[PDB]
Amino acid sequence: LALSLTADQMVSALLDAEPPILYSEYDPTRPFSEASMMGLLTNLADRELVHMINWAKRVPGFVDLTSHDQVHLLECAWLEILMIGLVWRSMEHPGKLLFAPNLLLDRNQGKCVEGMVEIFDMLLATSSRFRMMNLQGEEFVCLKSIILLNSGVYTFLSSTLKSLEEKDHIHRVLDKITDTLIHLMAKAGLTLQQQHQRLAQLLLILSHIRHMSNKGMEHLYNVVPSYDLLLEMLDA
Amino acid sequence: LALSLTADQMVSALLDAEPPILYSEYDPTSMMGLLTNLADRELVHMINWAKRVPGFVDLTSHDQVHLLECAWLEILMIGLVWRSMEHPGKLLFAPNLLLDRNQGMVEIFDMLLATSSRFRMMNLQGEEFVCLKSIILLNSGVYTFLSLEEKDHIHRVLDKITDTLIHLMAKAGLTLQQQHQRLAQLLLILSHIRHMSNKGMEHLVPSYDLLLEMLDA
Ligand code: NI
Repeated sequence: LALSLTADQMVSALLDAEPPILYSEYDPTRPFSEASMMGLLTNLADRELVHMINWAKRVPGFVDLTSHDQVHLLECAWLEILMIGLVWRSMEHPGKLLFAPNLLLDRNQGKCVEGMVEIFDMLLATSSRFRMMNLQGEEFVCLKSIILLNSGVYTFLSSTLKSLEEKDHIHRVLDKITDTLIHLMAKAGLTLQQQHQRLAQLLLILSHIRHMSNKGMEHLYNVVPSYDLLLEMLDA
Repeated sequence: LALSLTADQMVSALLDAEPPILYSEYDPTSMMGLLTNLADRELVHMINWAKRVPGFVDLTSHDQVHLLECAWLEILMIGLVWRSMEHPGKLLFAPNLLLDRNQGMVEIFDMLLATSSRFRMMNLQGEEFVCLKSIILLNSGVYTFLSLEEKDHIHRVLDKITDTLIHLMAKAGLTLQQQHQRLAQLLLILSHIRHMSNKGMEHLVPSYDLLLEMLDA
């Protein structure tokens, strides 16, 4: 069904799939320790992951894949998706990151846990970049869907006829989301040149999000969701 | 002048700046020794290649070093994927150093093979390749501060390379829809190259000061 959707049907489907805004654990002890703020962030992320899977299952084309391929897309993309959500939430709070409505953190609280101010600075620069570009909500949901479908696709096996069918399918859906982004920009009134340029600028920011996600795992070096956990939530 | 270049001038300039394909040191008639020595010599060519990317030398030396520091392994890797594209299942590190999976950390070499396979399926063209390599150079470090004038300039050059890619595809006969779809497909592969670079880096060298002396000289 996904490949039959027009651009406006794709946008509406992506807007309606958006997950809820969650709150941080209420009234933690402030100031934080390294241990306590990692604890609040982990608990927030663990609760967001559940709604991430519900969102994923509503991204057109995602459910057509095997459960195994779905779990690998989520394994590769989950932190990037959490991060892009954080960046989108933070756009109108320059210099700060809005993890939840009740957990707004500035740069110098990032210094709390070792290794995290560097990622805070990158997250803040991405939020400024999105503010610079006047990123639109309809563009943001297309980007988040691209992250989900693209980040793990290069890891499909190609061993079998099916694996090529799975990976050709993802690329067809990614093509449709590209078409949808372009359609939104033409409907805004951008010229053809401006459309191609904005498309490239948005997709190039996705390589920075991938970088920050990689950087974050590396400073971390068992809080990442396991295959079995992601599979069980997918089947639930 | 970089902002005044036509699409055909951008491609010409990048094609003319392309480094040669280097050989491994083997003499007959260690794997890392060989790869390190190869990368060592490719980096010397990379620095002088970067100075010829339109708009790059307009930046302060500090910003030039910051971009090279962030992109050097991505650049080596995209060069390897390009070379290996017509050798399915193998990585052509050099014409005399062609390795298969067994000879390989293996994870990165599975990822490199998947990238080469993707470029093969898309019939990636040499003119598109040089464009993508320059995008890696200019884009990988820009969000890490490479101030405001520098960042704007870089974005105007990136917009020119976008125009160049679109022009190439229009001249190859692609429809407007195909042009934007292919642009997106090529740029999404850069996210995977960034990931392979990060992984290789964290499985494990040129410092900030090394790159600046190399680029001073
Ligand atoms: Ni796995």
